[PDB]
Amino acid sequence: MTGLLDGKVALVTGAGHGIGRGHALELAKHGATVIVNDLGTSLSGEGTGKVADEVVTVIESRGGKAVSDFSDVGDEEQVDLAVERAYSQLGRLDIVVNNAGIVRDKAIWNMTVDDFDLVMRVHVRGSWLTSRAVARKWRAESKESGAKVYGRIINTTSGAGLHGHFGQTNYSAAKAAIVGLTQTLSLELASIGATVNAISPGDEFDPKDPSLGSPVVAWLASPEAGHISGQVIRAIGEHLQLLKGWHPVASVSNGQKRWDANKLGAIMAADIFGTRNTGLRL
Amino acid sequence: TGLLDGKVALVTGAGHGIGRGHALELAKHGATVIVNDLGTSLGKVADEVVTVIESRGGKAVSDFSDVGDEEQVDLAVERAYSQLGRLDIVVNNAGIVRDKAIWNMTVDDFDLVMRVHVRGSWLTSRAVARKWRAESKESGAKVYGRIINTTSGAGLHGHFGQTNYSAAKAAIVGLTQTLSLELASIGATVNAISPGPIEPDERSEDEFDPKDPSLGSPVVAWLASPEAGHISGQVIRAIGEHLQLLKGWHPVASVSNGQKRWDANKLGAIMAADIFGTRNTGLR
Amino acid sequence: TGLLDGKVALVTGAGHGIGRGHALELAKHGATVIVNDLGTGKVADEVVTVIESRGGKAVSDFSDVGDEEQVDLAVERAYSQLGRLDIVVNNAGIVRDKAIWNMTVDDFDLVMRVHVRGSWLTSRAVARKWRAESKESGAKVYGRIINTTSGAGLHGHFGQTNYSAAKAAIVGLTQTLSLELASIGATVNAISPGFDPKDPSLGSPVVAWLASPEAGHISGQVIRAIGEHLQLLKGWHPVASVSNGQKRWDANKLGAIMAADIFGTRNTGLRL
Amino acid sequence: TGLLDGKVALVTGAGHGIGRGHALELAKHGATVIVNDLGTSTGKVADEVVTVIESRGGKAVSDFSDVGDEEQVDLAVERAYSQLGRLDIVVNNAGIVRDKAIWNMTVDDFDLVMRVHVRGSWLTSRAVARKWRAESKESGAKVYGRIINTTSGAGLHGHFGQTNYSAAKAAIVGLTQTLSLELASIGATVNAISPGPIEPDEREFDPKDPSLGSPVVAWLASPEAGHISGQVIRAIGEHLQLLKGWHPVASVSNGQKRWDANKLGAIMAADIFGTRNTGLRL
Amino acid sequence: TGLLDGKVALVTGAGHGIGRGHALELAKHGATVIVNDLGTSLSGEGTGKVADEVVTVIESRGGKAVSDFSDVGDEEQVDLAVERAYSQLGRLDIVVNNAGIVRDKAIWNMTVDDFDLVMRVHVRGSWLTSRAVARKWRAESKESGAKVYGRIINTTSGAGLHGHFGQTNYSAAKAAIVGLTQTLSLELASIGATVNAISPGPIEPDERSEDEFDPKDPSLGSPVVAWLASPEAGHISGQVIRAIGEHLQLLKGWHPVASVSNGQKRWDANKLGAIMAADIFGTRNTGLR
Amino acid sequence: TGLLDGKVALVTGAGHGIGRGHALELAKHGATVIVNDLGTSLSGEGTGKVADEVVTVIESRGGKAVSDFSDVGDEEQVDLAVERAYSQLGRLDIVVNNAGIVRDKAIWNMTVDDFDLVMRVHVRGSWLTSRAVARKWRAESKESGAKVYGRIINTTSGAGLHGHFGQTNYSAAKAAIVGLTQTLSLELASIGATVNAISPGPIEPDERSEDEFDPKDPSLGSPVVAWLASPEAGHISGQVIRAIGEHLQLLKGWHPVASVSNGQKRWDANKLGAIMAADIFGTRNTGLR
Repeated sequence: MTGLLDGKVALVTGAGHGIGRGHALELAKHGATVIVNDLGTSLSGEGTGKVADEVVTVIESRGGKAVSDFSDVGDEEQVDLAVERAYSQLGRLDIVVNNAGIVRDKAIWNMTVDDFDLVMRVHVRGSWLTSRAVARKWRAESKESGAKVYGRIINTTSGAGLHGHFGQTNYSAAKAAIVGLTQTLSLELASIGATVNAISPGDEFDPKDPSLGSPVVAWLASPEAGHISGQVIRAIGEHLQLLKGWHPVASVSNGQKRWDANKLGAIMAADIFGTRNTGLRL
Repeated sequence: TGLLDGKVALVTGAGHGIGRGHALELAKHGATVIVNDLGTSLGKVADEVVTVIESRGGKAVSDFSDVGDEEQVDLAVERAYSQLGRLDIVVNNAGIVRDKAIWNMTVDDFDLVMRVHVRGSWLTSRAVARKWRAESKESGAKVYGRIINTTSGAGLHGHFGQTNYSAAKAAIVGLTQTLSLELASIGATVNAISPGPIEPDERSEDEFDPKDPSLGSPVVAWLASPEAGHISGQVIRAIGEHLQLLKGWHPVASVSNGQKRWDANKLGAIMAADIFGTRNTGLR
Repeated sequence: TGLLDGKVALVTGAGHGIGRGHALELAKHGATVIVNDLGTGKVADEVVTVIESRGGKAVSDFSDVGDEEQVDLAVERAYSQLGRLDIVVNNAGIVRDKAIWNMTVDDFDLVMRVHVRGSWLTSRAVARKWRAESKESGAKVYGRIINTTSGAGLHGHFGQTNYSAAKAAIVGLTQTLSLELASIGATVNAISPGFDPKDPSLGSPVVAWLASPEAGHISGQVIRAIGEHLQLLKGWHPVASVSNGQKRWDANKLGAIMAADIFGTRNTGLRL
Repeated sequence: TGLLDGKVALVTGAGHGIGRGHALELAKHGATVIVNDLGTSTGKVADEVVTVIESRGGKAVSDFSDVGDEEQVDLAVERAYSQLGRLDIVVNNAGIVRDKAIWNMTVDDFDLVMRVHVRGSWLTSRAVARKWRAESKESGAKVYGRIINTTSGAGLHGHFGQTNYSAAKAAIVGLTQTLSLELASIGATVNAISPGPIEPDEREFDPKDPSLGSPVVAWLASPEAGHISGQVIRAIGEHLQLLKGWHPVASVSNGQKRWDANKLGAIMAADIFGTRNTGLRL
Repeated sequence: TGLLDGKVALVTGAGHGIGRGHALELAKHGATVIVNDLGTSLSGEGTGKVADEVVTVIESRGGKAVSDFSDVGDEEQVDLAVERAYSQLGRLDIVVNNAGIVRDKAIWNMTVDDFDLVMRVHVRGSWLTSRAVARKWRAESKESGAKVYGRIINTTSGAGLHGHFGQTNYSAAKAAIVGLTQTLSLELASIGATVNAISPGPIEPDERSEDEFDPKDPSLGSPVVAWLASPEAGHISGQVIRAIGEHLQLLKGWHPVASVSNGQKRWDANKLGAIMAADIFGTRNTGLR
Repeated sequence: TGLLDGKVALVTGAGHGIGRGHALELAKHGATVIVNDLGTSLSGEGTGKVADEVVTVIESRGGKAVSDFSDVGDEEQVDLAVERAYSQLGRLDIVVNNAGIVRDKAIWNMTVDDFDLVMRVHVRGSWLTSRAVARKWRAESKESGAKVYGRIINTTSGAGLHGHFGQTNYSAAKAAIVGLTQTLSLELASIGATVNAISPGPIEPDERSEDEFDPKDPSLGSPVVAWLASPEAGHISGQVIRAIGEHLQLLKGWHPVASVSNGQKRWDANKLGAIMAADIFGTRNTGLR
C-alpha cells in the first residue's frame, strides 16, 4: 500500500536504454518521481524524437511519475541547472543514480586522447559533478536544520574497473576512479546523513537481463538502506554480492634498515610471491 | 655491475620527495635517468637532481615536459630513443593535490588532479607501448619494458577531502591492471607502487626514518630490473618498515535469487541476514 | 535532542552494578526509565532519585520478574501510566555458584527462573502489546529487547551449571525472538557485559545505542562489551566434517574416523 | 567383543524416535540399557523397547521415572547401582515440544519444556556425578563416566515458534560445557549430540532416519572416547561434524575512554558490521 | 622456436612410463635428451636396450637424443655420465631424476635389501646426479663470473608426502627427496640454478599421444616438467608441484596449526594430557578464560 | 605410580644431549630405560662407556636402566637388542629413535660416505628398530587376539621439514623419517601401537637443576616424549610435534594452496608460464573473467 520511494525525487543519468532505463522504471515503480536523463534520439522519432520522453511515457502509462532531462552530465553549468530545476520544480533531489557512460574500446596503442578524455569525462567528471551539486544542497539543508537530511547517491562501476580488461585502459581507469570517488563521498557525506554506494551491474528469467540489478539500486536508494555507505555491491544475473577491497596477502619487514635492491629478488621470491622456498629459519 | 646497467629510465616529478628518491635509486643501480620536473630551485630543480646523481657517479639528464600534454610526452619519448637509444623504464610519479571537501572543490581542482595523475600516466604508457610494440613486431620476439605507476592509500580506500586525488589514484590501479594485460605478449610489465621537508639525498644513508619518502625506491628499482620480468599488474605497498603485496576486490558474501527477480520489498531482510550479517538467519 | 527522547524503557535489576549503569545511561539519553529492583528504603527509589537529580525521568517498579501476573501488570502499568513500553532491558539475575554435586534443585530452579523465565515473561508481555499495535495500524512498530548473557553462558565455567545454562538459554531465546518479532519491526539482541576496565557501566552506552532508532537493523546478535573492547560474536559452526557415503555409521569404525577426519589426532595417509 | 560390554547405560525418553535409536544402538554394542519412558504403546512403551532390544540379542530393563522429578531421578540412579552394579552412561534425550509463537505461548508451555529438557538433564547429571565422585575419592583414582546430552539446531541458532525449545536446547550446551570442566578430574566425559511415525527398529539409508546419529552416541559412550569432553557434535543424515562455538568476528577499542552512544552508530557501521567504509587509516 | 632449443637434458629411468613421457616432452620442445635406462627391449633386436628404442622414437619425430645405460646408484657411473654429457654434448642443462623401483610390503615382511634398494635408487641416485652437475655448474660460474643455466627436477609422490600402508621404504625415499629438493634449491640459488620436485602420480606414452584425454595418463605432467626446465621458470625453486590428471597444484609444506607456551617453566608430563586435549587437538573444551 | 610404571623403553643415542634427556625423563616416570650409546666417557674408568654413566645417573635418582652398545644401523645387532629386551626385561613397549650424526657440507664438497652414513644412522636405524618391535608386537597381538601396547617416537628436525644449506644428507634423512613415521602409524594402527615424530631442536641435562629454565636446554621436549610414550596418548599417531624452548606446537603437512584445471586437455608448456603466473603464484593479474 506504501511504496519504498514514495515522495522521493530521483535522477537517473543515461536512463534511455538498458541498465539505466531499468533503474528509472524500478525507482518509479516504487513511488519515486524519476528525472529521466538521456541525450539519445528515439528510433521512431514520433513525438519529440527524444528517447527520454519515451521512458517517461512508459513510466506514466504504468502509473508512475517522471519528467525528461537532456543535460550533458559532463558539463558543469548544465549539471547545476539540472539540480536547480529539480529543487524548484519537484521540491528536492533525493536520489542520484550516476549511470551515464560510453565506451571507446581499443588497445592503448590504437587509442586517441579523445577516446581517453571522453570516457573519463562522462563517467568520472559526470559522477563528480552531480555528486558535488547535490552535496552542496544537502549540506546547506543540514546546516540550516541542525539535523541530518536525506540523500542517496548510487554510482556505477564494473568488473573492468575492479580488475582491468584488455582494450579498456580508458574505461577501466574511469570505472576504477568511481570506486575511489564513492569511498571518499561516503566519508564526506556521512555526518549530514547521505549515503554513497557503488553498484556493479554488468515471469521469465534471463541471466543477461539489464534490469536484474535495478531492485538492488531501488533498495539502496530507500530509507531502509540509510546505514550502508561506501560499499561496492555486485548484482549480476542470479547473484547479489558484497565486495571488499584491497588488502595485504603477504608482508615482510626490513628490520628498520633500508631495502637493498640487489637482495629484493630473493625476498620477493621467498617472502612475497612464494616462488622460492625459505629453508629453515630461526 | 648494477641491476640496471644499460637501461634508460624516465621518472616524472623527480625534482622532490618520492620521485627524487626513485631517480637517485635507479641511477645508483646503473640506469641513465631522465629526471623530469617543472619546478624551480631557490635554477631548475631537475638540473639539481641530475647534479646530485652525477656527483654520486651516476648518469642523468633533465627534462621539463608537461606530462599532461600529449605532444610533449610523445616528444620526450622520441628524444629518449634518439638521444639515449631506448626508453626501457617509465616511473609515473608526477602528481598534485587540491584537497578540500567536494562542496568547496572547483572543477579546475578536480580536472587538474585527474590530468596530471591519470592522463599523464596514460600518455607516457601509450608512448612507450607504441615504441615497444613496434620493436616487438619488427623483431618477432619479446622486448624489454617496465612501467611503474603510483597509487596511494586514498586511491585504494578513499579519504575525506580528496574526491579528486582518490579518484585519480584509484584510476591508476585500473590503468595498471589493464596495461599489464595489454603488454603481456610483448614482454613488458606494468605495476603500481604505493609509496606513501628534507630531500632524500640530504638524509644519511645509514639512519632509518619511517617517514623517509625514499624507503620504497629500492622496490621501484627492483621492479624495473631484469629480475622482475615475471611480475605484472601487481599493487605493491612499500612504506616505512614493511613491504606488502596487495590483492584486490573479492566477494565476502553472496546470495542467489533462485533465478527469480529481486524484490526490493524483500531485500532489506536479505541484506541484513545474508550479506551484512546485522540480523541472524535462524536454523536453515 | 537525546537518542531516546520520548521512549520508555524498563530495566530489570537496576538497583546495583551493571543494571544501574544501564538505567542511568538510558535516562541520560532522554528515555524515561522504569527502575525495577527488589533490594533495600528501597534501592529502586534511590536509583530514580539519582536519575532525576541528573535531569532525567524515572519511576520505580518492584515486580518479581519471575512471576507472570506481576510482569503482565508492570507492562500494563507502563502502557497506562506512561503511554507505551518501547524498550526492555532484561538484566535481573542472581547467582548461586557451587559444583553440581553440591548444588540444590532450588539453586538451579531459582537461577533459571529469574534469568530465563523472567526474560521470557517480559518479552512475551511486550511482544503481545507490540504485535497488537501492528495489527491495528497495519504497519511496523517500535520495539527493543536487550537480553543479558555472559562468558559462562557461551563457554561454560566450573561451579556454574545453573548460571551457564541460564545465560546460554538467553542466547537461544534472543535468536528466536529476533525471528518472531522481525515482521512487526522490533529487535532483540543480547549484550555480554561481564577509565577503569572493571567499570560495570562500560557496556551501558552500547545497550543505549542498541535501544535507539539508529539500531533498527540489528537483531538476534550477541555483542560483547567488556573493558576496552567492543566485539561482535558469531556462533556455532562446523570446523571438521566427514560423510558416511549414505550408509549408516559403524561405531566400531568411528574411533579411526574421529581421529583422522574430525580431531586430527591420527594421520590419514595418502588418499586418492 | 562389544564396545560397551560390561557397561550400564540410561537413556531417557527412549520409547520413540531418536531416543529409541540410541537405546537400540547402545544395547547392540553390549551395554545393558535402562530404557526410560513414561508413554503407552496395550502396554508401557518402555517395555516394548526392552522387548525389541532383547529380541535382537541385547540386554535391557525398563524404567518409568519422570526425569523432571528430583526424587525419582535419585531413585533411578540408586536402582541402577543396586540392581546392575553401576551406572556408566547417561544419554539425556527425554523432551517434549510445545511449538507456538511467544504471544500464543502459555507459561505452562514454557515451564514444561524447560523442565523436561534442562532440569531433567541437570538432575541425572548431578545424580551420577555424586556417585562417580564418591567412587573416585574412595579409590583415589579416576573412574568411568559418560554423559551425552541432546541439543538441536534451534538450540544453536533459534527457530520461529520455539522460544521454549530453543532456550532449552541452548541451555544444554552451557550445561555440557560446564559439566565437562567439573567432571574432568575424576575421568568422566560430558558431550552434546545434535541429532536432528516410523520407528527406527522397523526401518536402507534415509536422510531423515532418527537413528543415524545413534552410532555416534554409542561411540562417545565407549572407552575409545575418554579424551573427548565438552564437545558439540552434529550427526545429521549423511554428515558427521565437529562444531566450535562463539567467537569474535569484529573487534574495536575505545582507547580507554568511555563509549559515546551518540558516536556508536558510526563505529558499529564501520568497525563492527562493515556497512560503512573506514577510509584510509594511518 | 622450441622452449628448450639448445639445451641438453638427462632423464633417469626414461625407458618406460612417466620418465619416457618426460624424455619425449623435453625433446619435443628442442632439448637433446640423454635417455637413461637399464632395461631391455621385448624383441631383443639391435642392442636390446629399451633406451635405444626411446631414442629412435624421439629421432623419428624430429628430435635429438642419445642413450645412456648408467646405474644411477653408482657414484662412478653417475660421474661418468655427466662428464660424457659435457664432452660429447657441450653441457648438461637439465637433470630430471625419475629412476625408481618399488618393493611394497608391510614393514614386518620387508627385508633390509628391499629397504636399502629403494632408498638407493630414489635418494642416492638423485643426490649423486645433483652433486655431479652442481660441481660442473659451480666451476662454470667461477670461470665466467656470472650465473649459469641449471635445472634439476626431482620426483616425489603422494606416499612421500603422507605415507601409505606397505611403503615404509618408498614413502621414506620420496619424503627424503623433498628435503633434498628444498636444500639443493638453497645451495644452488646463488649461481642461478633451480631445483624443484614434481609429484606426477602396458601402453607406453608415445603409443597414446594422439589418444583421447585419459585422467590416468602418467605423462600428463611432462609439459609441467618441460616448463619447469625452461628459461621461463628461472624464478621458481624449492617448490613441490602436483600434476595429476586434470589438475595442476602448488603444494606448501609443514606449518604449525596449534601452539601453546609453558610460561618458561618445564613441561609436566602429568599435566600435558589436559594441555594436549584443550590447547592442541581441541578434544576437550577450555571453558571461560 | 609413574605415568610409565611397568613400561620398558629403548632410547637410542641416549649418552648425551637430547637423547640423554629423554632417557632421564622416561626413567623419572617409572620406565626401565635401555640406554643405548656407543660413545666413550671422559674418565675411561671401568667400562669407560658413556651409556654406563647415564645408567648410573638414572639409578642414583632412584630409577631403573640398563646399558646397550648396539649399532642401530646394523640389522643383526638391532634384532638382538630387541630380543634381549624381551628375554631380560619381558617386553619392549617404547622405542625412541634419537641416534644420529651430522656431516654438514655443501653438496659439491660432500662425499658419498658423508651422505650414506647420515642416511644409515638416521633412516636405516629408525627403520630397523621399528621393524623389530613391529614383529614382536604383531606376534603378541596374534597370540592374545587383542591390541597390545606400543610406542615409537622418531626424531625429525627443522632441516628435515624445510631444508637447510649444507645439509642435503641430514635434511633428506630427517625428511625421510616423517614419511617413515606417517607410514608406520598406518601399519601399526590396528594392533594398538602409535608412531609419532618429535622435532626437539657442554652441560648435560642432568647437570641442571629441575627448577631452572634455559631456552637452549636440550631436554625441554623430553616431557613431551614421555607423554607421547604414555597410556594417555594412545589416540595420537602419525603426528609431527615441535617442542623447542618455550613452545609446544602441532604441525600439519603438505596441502595445495593453488589449483588449476586443464579442461581435460593436455597441458601446453608454451602456455604454462602465463598459467603459473596468473593462477598458481599470482605474479601476474588475471583481469576480468
